[PDB]
Amino acid sequence: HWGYGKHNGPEHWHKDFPIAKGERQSPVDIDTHTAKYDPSLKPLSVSYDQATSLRILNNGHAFNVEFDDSQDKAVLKGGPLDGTYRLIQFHFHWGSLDGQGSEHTVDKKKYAAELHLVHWNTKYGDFGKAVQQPDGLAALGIFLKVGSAKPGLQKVVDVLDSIKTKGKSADFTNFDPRGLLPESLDYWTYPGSLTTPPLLECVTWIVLKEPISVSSEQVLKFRKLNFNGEGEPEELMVDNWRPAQPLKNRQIKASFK
Ligand SMILES: [Zn+2]
Repeated sequence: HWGYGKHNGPEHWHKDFPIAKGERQSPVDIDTHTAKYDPSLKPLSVSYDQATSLRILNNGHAFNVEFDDSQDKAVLKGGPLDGTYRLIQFHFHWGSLDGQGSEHTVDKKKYAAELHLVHWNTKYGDFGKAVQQPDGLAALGIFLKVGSAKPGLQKVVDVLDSIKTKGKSADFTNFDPRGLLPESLDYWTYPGSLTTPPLLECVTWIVLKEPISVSSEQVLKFRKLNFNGEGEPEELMVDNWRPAQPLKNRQIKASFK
């Protein structure tokens, strides 16, 4: 099935998921000189104070930190969004080396990694229903560069040893995702898709301009994870990113001047 390997990687996905060649696929390159400031964007609201993390799972293509989304706790609203979007999980994409790993690019620059906080529109009742709607999901994307350590990431990095292989999970309660945000909430936004199969075109992307810094030691530990299951030939979980897709008939809007 699909993956990031030599023979099942992003260039192959269209065979099982024809929408891979669709009109609003993600990620994209953000051309900073062409993105236009949009005065109509309302302020972004990230309300994570009541966030309830539950578990961390290696799903064979990334690790997801999963949240309790049975009630309105951690929510994203404002910005380009109408209504309320509930946090369900976050995960990362990263490279084999610091010079690649992000999905979105900025003037073709690739960051070492990219964090995705995934939220679904409560007007559709559940995540499964939401992904079938053009405005079903809101994904907050945050770039990672290598430099100083990110204290708020360390609890994540330290549990990775316990979920090395596909299908392993671990209890992961009381994790505060506010510790992963940069100082500024300046952002770019555009209509897009899931970046993994089924690649559904249901996502409003909100990509923050300010990267967070993580340490070499921290990202090194991401790269010790495995795509494979327990006991199988070791394939390091690295370069689990989809490259930039054609922008087509879309405009990227900036929240800032
Ligand atoms: Zn992602």
